[PDB]
Amino acid sequence: DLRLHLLLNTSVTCNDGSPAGYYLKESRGSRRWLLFLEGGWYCFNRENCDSRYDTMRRLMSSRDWPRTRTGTGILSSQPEENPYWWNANMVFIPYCSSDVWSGASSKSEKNEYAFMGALIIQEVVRELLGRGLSGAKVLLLAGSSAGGTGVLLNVDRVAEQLEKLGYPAIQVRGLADSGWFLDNKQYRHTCTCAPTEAIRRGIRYWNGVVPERCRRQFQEGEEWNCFFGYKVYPTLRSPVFVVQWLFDEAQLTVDNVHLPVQEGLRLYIQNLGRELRHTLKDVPASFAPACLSHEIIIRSHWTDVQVKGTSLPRALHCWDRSLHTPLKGCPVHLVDSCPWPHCNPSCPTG
Ligand SMILES: FC(F)(F)c1c(Cl)ccc(-n2ccnn2)c1Cl
Ligand SMILES: *[C@@H]1O[C@H](CO)[C@@H](O)[C@H](O)[C@H]1NC(C)=O
Repeated sequence: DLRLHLLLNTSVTCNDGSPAGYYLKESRGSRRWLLFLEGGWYCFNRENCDSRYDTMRRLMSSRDWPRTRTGTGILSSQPEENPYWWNANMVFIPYCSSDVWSGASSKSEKNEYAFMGALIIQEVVRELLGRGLSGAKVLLLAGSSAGGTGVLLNVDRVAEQLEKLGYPAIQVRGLADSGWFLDNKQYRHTCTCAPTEAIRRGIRYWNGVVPERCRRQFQEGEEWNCFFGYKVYPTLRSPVFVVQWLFDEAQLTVDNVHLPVQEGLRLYIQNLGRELRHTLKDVPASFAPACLSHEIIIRSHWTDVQVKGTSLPRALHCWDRSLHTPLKGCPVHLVDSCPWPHCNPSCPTG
C-alpha cells in the first residue's frame, strides 16, 4: 500500500551514494502524518561498514529497494490492525545511512560512505510539504530500534525546520520505540561492542549531529551522551511518547547477555529492568512492558501487549487526547513494575 519515492534532491543519499527515499500512502481526508524511521543497528568504521554492505545492502543502498511496501502495525490503514491512526497519511522512511539517523556527511574523496540520516529526514519532510504535508495538523515522527533513537535525535529539528519554513501550526511529536538505551556495564566485558564505546566511535565516523540543547550541555567530544534517551529526553521540547521493553533484546546484546539462569545473571537482569523503570519514572507518556523482546510498533500484532490492562494503541489514543489534567480511564504512563521477563502475561510469545 505504500509507494516508493526516491528523493528529488539526489545529493541526499544512502551510504553508497544511491538516492535515499520514502514510501508514502496518502489519506486525502486526513491532516495527520505519520513518518516512521526504520531501524537496523549501525556501522562505525570502514571494515564493519564494508561487511554490512556485503550482507545487509538494503540498509546501505536504494539500488534494490522494491517499488512498494505493505504498511503494518502502526503503519497499517486497517482499523482492525491499527486502532490508533489507521486513517493517517503513512510514510515509511528506509534506514540506509547506518548512523542511527544522526549523520550529515556526504561520500567524497575522503569518505567511502555517506552518512546522511539527519539530512534524509529533513529532505523527506521538505519534499512531503508539496504532497500534502503543508496541510497537516500533527506530524508524528515515529521509529523503532535505531529509528527510535533517531526520533529522539531529530524530532526537535523537524519542529525547528517546519517553523523556519513558515509552518508553525503543524504540531510535531515523537514516538520512540525500542530506542531508549542505558550506557551501563556489560554483564561480561568484550569492542557486542559496549553501548558507550559504540556511539563514541560512530559519531566521529558519521559526523553525527545531536539536538542543540543536549549538545550545549555535554559539549565538544561528549555528544555521544545525547544518543541515550534518559539524557537527551529532558532537553527536548516536542512531546515524545517512549515505548521500551524493560528487557530489550538489543540492550542485552550490547551488554553481552545470551539466554537456567544463576544468581549473578538473575541479579543483572533484575537490576537492568529496575534501572530502565527508574529512567522512565518522570516520562509522562510511556509504555514499558516487562518483556524480553525488541521493537513493537510496526508488528502486525502490536495491539496484543497490555500494561495494567491498557494496550499501546489505547495509550497512544489517550496521549492524543491529553494533547488537545489526567483522563479518567485513559492512561498515558504505563510502566510495568514486575521484575522478570514475561511476568506480564501479554508479552510476545516469540
Ligand atoms: F548501543 C546503544 F547505545 F545501546 C544503542 C543506541 Cl544508543 C542506539 C541504538 C541502538 N540500536 C540497537 C539496535 N539498533 N540500534 C543501540 Cl544498541
Ligand atoms: C539538497 O540537499 C542538500 C543537503 O541537505 C542541501 O544542501 C541542498 O540545499 C538541497 N538542495 C535543494 C534544491 O533543496
